Amino acid sequence: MPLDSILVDNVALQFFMDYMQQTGGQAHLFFWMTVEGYRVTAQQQLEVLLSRQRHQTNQTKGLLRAAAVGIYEQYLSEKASPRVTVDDYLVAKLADTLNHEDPTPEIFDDIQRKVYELMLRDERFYPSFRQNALYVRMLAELEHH
Ligand SMILES: [Cl-]
Ligand SMILES: [Cl-]
Ligand SMILES: [Cl-]
Ligand SMILES: [Cl-]
Repeated sequence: MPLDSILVDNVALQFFMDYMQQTGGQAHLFFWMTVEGYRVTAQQQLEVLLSRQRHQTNQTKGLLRAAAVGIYEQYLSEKASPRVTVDDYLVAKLADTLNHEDPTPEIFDDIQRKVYELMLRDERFYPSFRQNALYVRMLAELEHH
């Protein structure tokens, strides 16, 4: 069962999360999931502010900014626990954008793609997860169909 599907099935995802915790990748996966949540929230909350011209937008904007900043500080920030590592200029670009511009849903998308790539084919994530007992156990929930 492939990573594309693992990440989006909450039964199967648990096994992968466990594996990542054990191998100390958990950070990447969390980052990814947070970004996935974040984007959708931004789209929901900012598409409301278009059809809300016919009124506390500030509340929304500040929340999204906070969320963005939180994501940065937890995961991409230099001074950060595990800290997902990717093309340093992408992170720097993101930081620049944050430091003088209202955030969009997509600010994270470039970094998120790289992180997904890492999770897919870095020998220490998915490819050795599929070589682990946890994978086998997960595929034990064919019994959940
Ligand atoms: Cl489990
Ligand atoms: Cl968390
Ligand atoms: Cl910042
Ligand atoms: Cl972008």
